Parts: sequence; C-alpha cells; structure tokens
Amino acid sequence: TLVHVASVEKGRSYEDFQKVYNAIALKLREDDEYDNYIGYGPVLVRLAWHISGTWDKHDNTGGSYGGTYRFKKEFNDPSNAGLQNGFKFLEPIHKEFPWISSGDLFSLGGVTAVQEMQGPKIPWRCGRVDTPEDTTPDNGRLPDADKDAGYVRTFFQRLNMNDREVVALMGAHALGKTHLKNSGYEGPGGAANNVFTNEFYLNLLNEDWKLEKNDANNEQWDSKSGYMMLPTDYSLIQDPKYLSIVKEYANDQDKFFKDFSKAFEKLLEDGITFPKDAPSPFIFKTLEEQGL
Ligand code: HEM
Ligand SMILES: Cc1ccc(N)c[n+]1C
Repeated sequence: TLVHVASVEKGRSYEDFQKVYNAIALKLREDDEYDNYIGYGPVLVRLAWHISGTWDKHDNTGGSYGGTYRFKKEFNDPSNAGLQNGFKFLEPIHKEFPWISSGDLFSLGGVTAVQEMQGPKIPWRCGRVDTPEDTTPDNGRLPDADKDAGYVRTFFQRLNMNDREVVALMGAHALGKTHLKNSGYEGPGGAANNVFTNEFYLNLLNEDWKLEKNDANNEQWDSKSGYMMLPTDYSLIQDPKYLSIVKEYANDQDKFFKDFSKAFEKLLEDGITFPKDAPSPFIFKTLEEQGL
C-alpha cells in the first residue's frame, strides 16, 4: 500500500556511484585481516540482504528503500548480530560521500562485495531515500535457520521469491562463515571462502554430511572437509523441487551467476517504484577492470 518512489541523489550520475563503488572496493582490499583474513566481503553481502529482507509485499513495509538499519530497533535485531561490523566498514565511505542515501550505500556495499569477490555483475539502481525512525520495521521478519524446506518456501513468498530465486540466492552461503556468538552456529573455520563461486551447490551434493550439535546446542550439518550447512541450507537437497535446481547450479556456473544476479538485484529493489524516466541500472566496473 505504501509507495516509495526512487529519487536520484541531486545531480548525481553513473560516475559518482562508480567512485563510491571504488572506495568500497579499495577498502575491501585494504582491510584484509577482518575475520581471520576472510575480509569484509561476505558480511557486506549479508548486510545488503538483511536490510532488504525485512520487506513485506503485502503492505510494502520494510525493504532497502528507507535505510532504516541506521536506527537502533533494526541495528539491534538479534537477526542482525554481527552486521555492525559491515556498518562500521561503510561509515568512512558515507563520510566521504555524505550525499548517498543509507539504503543506496548498504545495497551498493553488497553489489560491490559480490563483484570484487569475482561474482557476477549485479546491475544496481540509485534513488533510495532515507525515511524516519518510525518507518523502521519490527524485529522478526528475517528467517530462522533451524527450519525445513516448507518453512523456507513459505518465508520467501513474502519477498516475492520463487523456488529458483530462493535456491539461487542461497548460493551466497558459499561466502564467509557462521559465528557462534552471532547466530548460534559455527563454521567453517579453515574451509571458509571469500571468492564467489557455485561451490555451495557442489558441497551440498558431494560432501558426506553429518547432523551434529554445536557448542550452542543447535543442530547443523558438518562435513569431514570442514564445511557446514544450516538446516535450512540442507533442506534444499531434502525437497525434490529444490534438489533439481541445486543440481542445475552445481552443473552450470554461468547459469548460477546469471540467476543470482537477477535475484539479488530484485531483492535489493523490492518495494521501490522507479519512475519511467529514471536512469537505467548501472553496471559498475571492478577495480581489476579499471586497472586500479
Ligand atoms: C533461509 C534463509 C537464510 C537463513 C536462515 C540464513 C541464515 C544465516 C546465518 C545464521 C548466518 C550466520 C551469521 C553469523 O553467525 O555471523 C548467515 C550468514 C550469511 N548469510 Fe545467510 N541466511 C539466509 C539467506 C541468505 C541470503 C538470501 C543471503 C544473500 C543472498 C545470505 C548471505 C549470507 C552471507 C554472505 C553470510 C556470511 C556472513 C559472514 O561471513 O559474516 N543469507 N546466514
Ligand atoms: C549460513 C551460512 C553462512 C556462511 C557459510 N559459509 C555457510 N552457511 C551455512
């Protein structure tokens, strides 16, 4: 019912946002030690997802538009524990480019992270506008990890995502790790990765998974190679419809990249009305492509 119309930051164009992208990317390169040398890429992807994943298609509450993660109710959501690291990373970027909206910054952080981690290009649109503290969605809109495929499927209908979009998005769980103090899940340690590939799907299909209890007394799936999956991750191979799609992405890197790009852009744009004369989506060059 609420309408959020994208409004381009005054006078700004592609080159302005490429500069912001570049600053994020240069800081990703510089701050390499974070989380035992994983770096900030994975947490920035999770931040972009969590600021977007509060959306409810029924009333257009939540979503990335309003930048409401900057308000304490949302930044203190138990579901967001650990994301303060990503926010702190983005603070000096926002100070350098104070003209960018909070939603644009948080979402751009995720795009930049995916691309700099050698993921697909993610087209990105500007024009999110900060909204007041009373527009902050209540806690409890982000998903639980201890549930089954039916829970996941129903959960993602609220975000207008179908089976293929859900399975594609979940491939982000190749990135980074779980931290017991944040979520009650732990790992991987030495098997953690900061390069974007389709390995989530290959690992689901090819590892010898054991259902174990962690030190927080929660169940998770662990392999002898040191990989781990949440119950919701493992549900993608328990449900026959999800399983077919897992097999598809395990066997086609390009298809996975293309589907993830579309689903991730969609996620980041849910709730936003783009005027018919809005700029086209921007596709930012990586530092590597720029020789930087
Ligand atoms: C059923 C849906 C999902 C559930 C239950 C879930 C749950 C979790 C949990 C519990 C963690 C660990 C947090 C921590 O301990 O630091 C995590 C991490 C992560 N999630 Fe998800 N997630 C879901 C979907 C997604 C989606 C759609 C994306 C993005 C496309 C995403 C991206 C990430 C990333 C990149 C990390 C690693 C963060 C880091 O290394 O600091 N997740 N997720
Ligand atoms: C939920 C999650 C996040 C990161 C990684 N690497 C694995 N999993 C299962």
